[PDB]
Amino acid sequence: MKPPQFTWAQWFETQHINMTSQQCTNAMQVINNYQRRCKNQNTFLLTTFANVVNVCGNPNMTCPSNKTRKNCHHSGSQVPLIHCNLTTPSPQNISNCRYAQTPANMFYIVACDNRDQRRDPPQYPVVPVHLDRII
Ligand SMILES: Nc1ncnc2c1ncn2[C@@H]1O[C@H](COP(=O)(O)O)[C@@H](OP(=O)(O)O)[C@H]1O
Repeated sequence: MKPPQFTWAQWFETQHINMTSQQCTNAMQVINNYQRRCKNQNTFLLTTFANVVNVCGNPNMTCPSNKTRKNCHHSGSQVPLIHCNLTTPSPQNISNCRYAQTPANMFYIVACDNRDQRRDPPQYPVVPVHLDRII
């Protein structure tokens, strides 16, 4: 469930890397305005896109969320992150949704795949496409 204009990697960046505001309520409006619904929970990793791509270079492991998937990778190091949790839902007016922010330092497991041949930049052949877990 991502808008059509984004590749999975670009959506991953929009959802878990580019926190447009350190405040969850404002940061979430971007995600919410794009997916036409106020996401209940969402984690922003306080790290760089380049850092996550390199974690994609770590050993493949089974995805905690999906036992049938082997495209996940463990960060190896803990990173600061912000977890946004929906506090005030408005299915009729998304921009009105309010969130809480919960700071933490944890590991992350990301699923990575080959880039979108047509739309993802050639600079990164392998890109994160999903944030499986924060441990
Ligand atoms: N092992 C895996 N490899 C690639 N994509 C996966 C995956 N496990 C789950 N996904 C999906 O990739 C998308 C990434 O979003 P998130 O980072 O929010 O999970 C989600 O789908 P939808 O966005 O189609 O629901 C998610 O469910």
